[PDB]
Amino acid sequence: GKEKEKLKQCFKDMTLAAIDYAKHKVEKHLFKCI
Repeated sequence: GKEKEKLKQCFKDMTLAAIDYAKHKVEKHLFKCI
C-alpha cells in the first residue's frame, strides 16, 4: 500500500527525503498526523 514503511503517516514532501530517513534512520519521529 501507500504506507509501505512510514510513508502515509503524514507524507507531504518528507516522503522524498524524510521518509528515506524515516524508513532507514528514524525520521518517523517527525510525522504521524495522517
